[PDB]
Amino acid sequence: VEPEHVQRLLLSSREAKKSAYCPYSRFPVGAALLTGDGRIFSGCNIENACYPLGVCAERTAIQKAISEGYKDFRAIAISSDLQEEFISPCGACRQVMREFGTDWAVYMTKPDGTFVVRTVQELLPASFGPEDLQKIQ
Amino acid sequence: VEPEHVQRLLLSSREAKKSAYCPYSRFPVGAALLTGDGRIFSGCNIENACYPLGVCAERTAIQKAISEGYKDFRAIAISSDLQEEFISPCGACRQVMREFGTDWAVYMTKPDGTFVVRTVQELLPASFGPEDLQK
Amino acid sequence: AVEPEHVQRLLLSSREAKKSAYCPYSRFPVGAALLTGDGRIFSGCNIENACYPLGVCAERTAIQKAISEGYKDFRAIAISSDLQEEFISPCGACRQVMREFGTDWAVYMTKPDGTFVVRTVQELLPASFGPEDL
Amino acid sequence: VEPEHVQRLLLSSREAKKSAYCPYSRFPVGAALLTGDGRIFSGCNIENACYPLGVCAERTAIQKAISEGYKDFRAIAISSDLQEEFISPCGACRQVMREFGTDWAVYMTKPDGTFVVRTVQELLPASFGPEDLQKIQ
Ligand SMILES: Nc1ccn([C@@H]2O[C@H](CO)[C@@H](O)[C@H]2O)c(=O)n1
Ligand SMILES: Nc1ccn([C@@H]2O[C@H](CO)[C@@H](O)[C@H]2O)c(=O)n1
Ligand SMILES: Nc1ccn([C@@H]2O[C@H](CO)[C@@H](O)[C@H]2O)c(=O)n1
Ligand SMILES: O=c1ccn([C@@H]2O[C@H](CO)[C@@H](O)[C@H]2O)c(=O)[nH]1
Ligand SMILES: [N]
Ligand SMILES: [Zn+2]
Ligand SMILES: [Zn+2]
Ligand SMILES: [Zn+2]
Ligand SMILES: [Zn+2]
Repeated sequence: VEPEHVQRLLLSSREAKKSAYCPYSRFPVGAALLTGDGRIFSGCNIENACYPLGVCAERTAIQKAISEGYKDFRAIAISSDLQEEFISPCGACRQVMREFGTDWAVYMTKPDGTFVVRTVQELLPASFGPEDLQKIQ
Repeated sequence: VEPEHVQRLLLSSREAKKSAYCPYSRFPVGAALLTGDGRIFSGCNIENACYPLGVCAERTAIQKAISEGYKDFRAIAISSDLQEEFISPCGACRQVMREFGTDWAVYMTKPDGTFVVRTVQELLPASFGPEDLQK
Repeated sequence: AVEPEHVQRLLLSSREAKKSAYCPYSRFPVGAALLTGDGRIFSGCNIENACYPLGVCAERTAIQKAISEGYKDFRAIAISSDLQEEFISPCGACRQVMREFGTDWAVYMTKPDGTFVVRTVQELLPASFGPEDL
Repeated sequence: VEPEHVQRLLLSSREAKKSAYCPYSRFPVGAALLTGDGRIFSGCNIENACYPLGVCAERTAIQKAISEGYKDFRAIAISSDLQEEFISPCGACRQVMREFGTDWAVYMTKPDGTFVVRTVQELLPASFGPEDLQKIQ
């Protein structure tokens, strides 16, 4: 709850929420992805007049990192305005996370700084993945 | 669910796989959803030249059912040609399933008829859902 | 473009489909109905999700239903909404899905009073990316 | 010779193509987004074992810009390995672009550097947009 990298994750995630583009849901979400070498990529949800075309904070962050060449992820924290609920990643974000590993941490936070940690494997058990298309050889 | 419906659901899932439009991945998937009153709705994956625009069998089936006024689901079965492993729903499909409850059954099968069952809740722990947007 | 009879049936079907719309978040109901080459009709409605990006449009619900039942030859698709002074137009993602199955078919963008504007898929998605690209 | 900003866009778009994560299609795509103040944001397609969960280069680039506070877009260029055919944005990407304006440019290129430029409006006529969702009408 207080290791340096945890503090960094929570602060960045909380800060990233400020850039959210969510005029439809008015539900801002921020995310901060921590890579293996210590770099942090932030993200926020970006909605669309046509709801299906919006994107979640977690994926905004992951897509940013990958586009810049980072594919080794250590952890990701998520922030929202819900004070009485730990903000949890939707199934779609869990699947994208899984595309890059099942062994990394997801910090589901509350505005007060408290949080619950679960791995991608735990958040997406018996996961569909690269193996289904026989891509691991 | 009733073994009578279980079998009908499992076969419906495989038959649906025949209509799959998947020229890009060449990975056909079929699904069949059983509603509270016994009606079954099936679906298949439908790809698109631009990959993100494709849709999964599970959601094709769920969307079909909802469009007909059915939102009470008891179970959903999934089928593919993957021999080495039970076919499981991707995270996106799990989230759509969750929109309509966490206590129902998901049948992940193999081409030989064997399968494993898990509830939506077990497939999507600590899930985000409608409650997050209430109050 | 097709006969006023098929157009009317498409019209009534999309409006009727719109009644099943699951849209508690936007409270913006949308209905759609498409006509296959052999004259069959398949309809759909938008179906949203707590996580907005996982919702689906009425057009794609209709299209996906038809395909799942073996139909891939489409002649026309009609869209209906509750917008009074706006012809409801298909979003870009729906146009791309429509394109996957041809560019030479009609899209009927209607208003609640039955008035409409019809354009081909090609006209709604010019210089489109398609199966040929791959 | 092309205007300075056009050369930058074309080259950045071509470069972003290298970070493409596309093991399923093996069809790399790069994008470069030019903002009103001159900053360029790049993107690449990032696929998923479950095809529908992938993202296009154009949205990867647009999401990166927005996540950092940039919504004023001037132009975006797309690059691919398709030698004889200008790479055009899919319909989903055109809708995301439209969320932030219809009067800006889209540069559809080929590897040799030649291109066709159309506005978002021209690529997505009679578009559905934020306006259709305004409560007062
Ligand atoms: N022509 C379109 C445009 C929008 N929609 C649906 O309307 C809601 C708000 O974008 C979302 O539910 C979206 O899917 C639709 O079904 N068809
Ligand atoms: N953990 C999650 C959950 C939700 N969201 C975003 O919040 C809005 C409502 O679901 C939508 O904008 C949705 O994308 C998110 O970005 N990350
Ligand atoms: N102009 C476009 C067209 C396609 N793509 C990406 O290419 C792959 C096959 O459609 C998929 O990875 C798809 O996202 C893209 O990124 N931009
Ligand atoms: O949730 C699953 C996972 C994957 N697929 C489909 O399998 C193919 C491989 O990704 C795609 O067409 C994808 O939609 C399903 O239908 N359901
Ligand atoms: N699946
Ligand atoms: Zn998500
Ligand atoms: Zn799926
Ligand atoms: Zn649409
Ligand atoms: Zn695209």
